[PDB]
Amino acid sequence: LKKLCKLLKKLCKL
Amino acid sequence: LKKLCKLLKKLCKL
Amino acid sequence: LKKLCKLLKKLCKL
Amino acid sequence: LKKLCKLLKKLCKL
Amino acid sequence: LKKLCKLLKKLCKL
Amino acid sequence: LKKLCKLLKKLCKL
Repeated sequence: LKKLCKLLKKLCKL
Repeated sequence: LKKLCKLLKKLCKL
Repeated sequence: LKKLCKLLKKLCKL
Repeated sequence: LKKLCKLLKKLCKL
Repeated sequence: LKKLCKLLKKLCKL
Repeated sequence: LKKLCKLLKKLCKL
């Protein structure tokens, strides 16, 4: 869940 | 689901 | 997109 | 896909 | 978040 | 992100 959320965070920041 | 998937597709254009 | 990412942010903070 | 959906389900327990 | 999670649930059941 | 987006695309094939 920590890894998925950081990827979602990167997806939204891009 | 059509709208959501459209938005996810746009996110995945990065 | 802005709304979706705000929701994903909240989901991930929960 | 099975792991991702399991993670999404967990996220959605809020 | 309720609506989004209902959509993600539907996406994951397929 | 490439892997996550591939999974989201497949999920969106429904």
